Amino acid sequence: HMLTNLVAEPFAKLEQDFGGSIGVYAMDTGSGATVSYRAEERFPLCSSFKGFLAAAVLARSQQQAGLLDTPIRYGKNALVPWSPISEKYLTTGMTVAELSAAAVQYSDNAAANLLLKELGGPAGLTAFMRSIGDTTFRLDRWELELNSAIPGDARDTSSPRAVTESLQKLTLGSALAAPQRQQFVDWLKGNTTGNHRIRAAVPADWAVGDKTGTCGVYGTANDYAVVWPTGRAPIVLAVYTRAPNKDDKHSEAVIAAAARLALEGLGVN
Ligand SMILES: O=c1cc(CP(=O)(O)O)c2ccc(Br)cc2n1/C=C\Cc1ccccc1
Repeated sequence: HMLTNLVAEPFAKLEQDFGGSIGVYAMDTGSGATVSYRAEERFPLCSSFKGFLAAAVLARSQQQAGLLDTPIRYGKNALVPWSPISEKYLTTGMTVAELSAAAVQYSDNAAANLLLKELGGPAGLTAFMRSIGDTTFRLDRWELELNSAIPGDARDTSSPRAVTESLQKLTLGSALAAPQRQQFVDWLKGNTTGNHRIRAAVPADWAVGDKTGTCGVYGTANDYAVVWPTGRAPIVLAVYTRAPNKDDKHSEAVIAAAARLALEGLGVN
């Protein structure tokens, strides 16, 4: 049940047309069948760390009474670019749960930096990932510096396989308690930034939760998702891209096309 050869040639053609590298790992949680293409290479996380950030906050809420309801107040100076929720509550503040929702569902950069600070920074999120058995994931920096996406730089990277493996543990496995797991799933389900990526490859009658990342350089963008096809076990997948030149543009269509190939590889309709 290594079904990559069904789609290995098509993946090569897609990345050749893209002009960069495409990394995919897709897992059929029923059979354990998998599709791998560059699944062990490091790709820049960009915003995609925010989903894991939200899961780490949910993990801490299992042990720390009232953490989700804590009001957080922040100054104008916290409002880095692409903070579309936290800019509307500057004068009021937001709860930890609302920052978590905004980080997942709007990719809110201020909200992400505020939650990172609650966990003790990039090392604290890295420590949470180590605790669920993820030895690949590393966050090194804050928003926006983590977006540099420098070729060969392992800072602020993971692998498609490690991302998929961790996403499965947190959404479908036992890394979170049942209520926290369902909150994590509900946050990803309600994401607004991913309609042109993995969701574009999935029929309307299937449930999907995703988290996007877009670095804005080096044709670097991504998406991961848990897909619930009707009448079959859920699919977990990660689609990451990078390109050699700083000027190179990311492509949402390439991410959708890659997700389509992964689902075709797993034999899902
Ligand atoms: O930090 C982010 C977050 C998003 C949303 P996503 O990651 O979940 O897809 C984003 C989307 C498209 C692009 Br192009 C860059 C993005 N960036 C990085 C830069 C954002 C920015 C905006 C203005 C000026 C400088 C940087």
